[PDB]
Parts: sequence; C-alpha cells; structure tokens
Amino acid sequence: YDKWEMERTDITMKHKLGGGQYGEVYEGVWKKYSLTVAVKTLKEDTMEVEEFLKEAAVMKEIKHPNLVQLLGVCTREPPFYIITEFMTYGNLLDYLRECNRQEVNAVVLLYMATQISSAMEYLEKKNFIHRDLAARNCLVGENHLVKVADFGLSRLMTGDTYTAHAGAKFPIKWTAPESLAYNKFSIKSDVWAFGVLLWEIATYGMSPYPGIDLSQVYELLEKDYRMERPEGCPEKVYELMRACWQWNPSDRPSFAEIHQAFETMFQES
Ligand SMILES: *N1=[C]C2=C([C]=[C]1)[C]=C(O[C])C(C1=[C][N]C3=C1[C]=C(C1=[C]C(C(=O)N([C])[C]C#[C])=[C]N=[C]1)[C]=N3)=[C]2
Repeated sequence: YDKWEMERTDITMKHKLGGGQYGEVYEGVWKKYSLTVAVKTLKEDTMEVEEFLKEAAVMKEIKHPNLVQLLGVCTREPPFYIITEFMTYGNLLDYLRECNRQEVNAVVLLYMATQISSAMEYLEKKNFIHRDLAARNCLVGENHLVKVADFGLSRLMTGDTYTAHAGAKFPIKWTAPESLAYNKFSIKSDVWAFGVLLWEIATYGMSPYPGIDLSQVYELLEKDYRMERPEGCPEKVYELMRACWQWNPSDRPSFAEIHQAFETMFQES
C-alpha cells in the first residue's frame, strides 16, 4: 500500500478526460518521468470515499498485460488520487467506429478478442468479476493493444454469486438474464457480457439489439431470441457468441476456454 503511495504534487493535471463519461478522470503528467498518466479524482458527490479507497486497494493486486495497470495512489490526504497508465486511443467503442477497417481487419479483431479474453481468464482465476464488460469499458493503445478497465472489480469466489443492491439499474442489452431478473452476477454473467462485446467488435461498434425496445429484451431472451450473425463474422466466432448467450449460466464456456479458442484462431490466421 505505502509502496504505491505518492505525493499529489508529483502529478500535474493537463486535460479532463471523458467528456464526463467515466466521471472525474483526467489526463495527467507524472513530472519526474515526463509520463502521461490517467488520474481519477473524488469530487463532492461522485462516489463514497470508502468505495473510492477500496478501488485503489483492489487494483494493487491486479497485474496483467491486458488490464489497466495501477501506477500509484494519493490516499493519505484529500483530494484522493488514483493514478494509472494512459491509453492513448481512448475507448474501444469509438476506436472501432472511427477506425480504418483495412488496418483494423479480421485478424486484428481476433487479436482484440484474444487480449480481452486473456484479461478475463486472469480475473476468473483470481476470483474477481467485472460486471460491466463492454466496448466502452475497454481501452486501446498503440498497435491495437487492448486493455480492460478494472476500476469496478468485485471479489467473488468461483461458484458464488454477487447480488446487486436494490434499485440498481443495469446496461440492459449487455446484461445476463439471471442478472436482469434476480440481480445475480457471477463470472458467467461476465461471459454473457463478453458475448455482447464480441458482437460489438464484429460490427465495429454497432449498438446491440438494434431498434429493440429495452422493456422487451428479457422477454425475448427467455424465448431464446438472440442477435443474428453480423456480416463478415466467422461462423466459429458467432458460435462462441451463442455459447456465451446460453440461458443457463453453467452451460456457458469459461474464459479459459474462450481465450484458448481465440488464441488458436488468431495463431492459425
Ligand atoms: N477511475 C479511473 C478510471 C476510470 C474510472 C474510474 C475510467 C477510465 O477509462 C475507462 C480510466 C483510464 C485509465 N487510463 C486511461 C483511462 C481513460 C482514457 C481515455 C482517453 C481518451 C482520449 O484520448 N481523449 C478524450 C482525447 C485526449 C487526450 C478517451 N477516452 C478514454 C485513456 N487512458 C481511469
């Protein structure tokens, strides 16, 4: 903990990131290293202090090439900082929508899915869940490096279930049926969300279930409606989506199985 602690005056704030989408996140400069960093701050009513401080504590334990790396914290005295590495190309959703598809082609998409599934395999092993897997929550660096934002991770042992607080509102079109109906989350609900993320990647950032009313999504899902295969999407990639969208959570593949399948497809391309 104290090994991560640093003075606030080691950081200079340059630009506010967002805009507002992720809260109070700023582009910053770690002066002694001339290093651009991302700085999370706590305002008046952004989030509760103890939650903010727990986010910093959890990230200290997280180390993976495809998870946003913690660099330091300022947790001795307010204003509290959380300092992480900076991903120059922003979120994956806007990246896919605005990219050159001749550069970001089929093999690059597989490479992206491989990286993300690698991070989720890690979280799966370390008994963590993400609970908001989506393109908007993945970050892109140079050479199609993709990292998953890990600022809302929850501790949960394999086979256990997290029950979301009462009155919680979910990103419905990314949300597993057991979560929509009973506020229950597990690594298998992350698997479901990963399937939607795959669909986002295959469509270069199109909105899921296009035109479909949010109020009828759950009802469609229980009658085994699923999104059709996007064009250009390899059948085996789509079969991985459909596997992620099995009704029964235990029927869904593990992230270890998902990552292995993508690693094979990526290497054999
Ligand atoms: N606490 C810390 C966070 C977040 C929530 C709570 C969310 C984040 O983004 C998902 C970060 C974060 C860490 N590294 C990082 C982060 C966000 C960006 C980013 C940059 C840009 C961008 O390039 N703009 C606006 C133009 C310029 C300059 C767009 N979106 C996201 C990059 N790296 C930390």
